Amino acid sequence: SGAIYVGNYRVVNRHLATHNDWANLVWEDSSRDLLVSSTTAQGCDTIARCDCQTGVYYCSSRRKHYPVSFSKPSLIFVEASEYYPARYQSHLMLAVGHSEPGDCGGILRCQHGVVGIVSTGGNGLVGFADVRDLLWLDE
Ligand SMILES: Cn1nc(C(=O)NCCn2cncn2)c2ccccc21
Ligand SMILES: Cn1nc(C(=O)NCCn2cncn2)c2ccccc21
Ligand SMILES: [Zn+2]
Repeated sequence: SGAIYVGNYRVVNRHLATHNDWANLVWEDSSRDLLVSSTTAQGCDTIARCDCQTGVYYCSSRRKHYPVSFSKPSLIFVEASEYYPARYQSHLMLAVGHSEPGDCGGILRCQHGVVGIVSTGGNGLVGFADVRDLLWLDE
């Protein structure tokens, strides 16, 4: 689990969004596994505006923050899960690292701020849904 709070927005994995998120929907994209909903309170997270390829992510299944190198956002084939059939996921970044399904929502950060959230993984890889291209999250 996990979410990003910036301005009056909440950014979550689309597969983990709640009924309140869908009723208060701002934008979602199934191919990215992202959903953004509106909030009443101001959030404290800052989104990175950069092309960093090194950062640190939170892995709940190890209670640890791991430093990693990751690929730039790309279109990647992802196998089926209980939430989606096998498909191409867009804006996805991969790193070598541990992850399990319930690690989705863990944040990836670089020196500039929040980069993305855990969305895919297995077999020694972890995949993050990028949010840096969503410039409207800051305005
Ligand atoms: C479109 N929609 N989907 C859900 C949902 O819970 N789906 C299972 C989780 N999921 C997997 N992938 C995407 N979501 C939902 C709930 C309330 C209103 C609208 C909704
Ligand atoms: C981090 N992580 N996430 C998943 C997962 O099932 N994600 C559900 C959302 N999803 C995205 N594309 C398809 N389904 C996973 C599985 C095994 C090991 C690690 C994992
Ligand atoms: Zn950066």
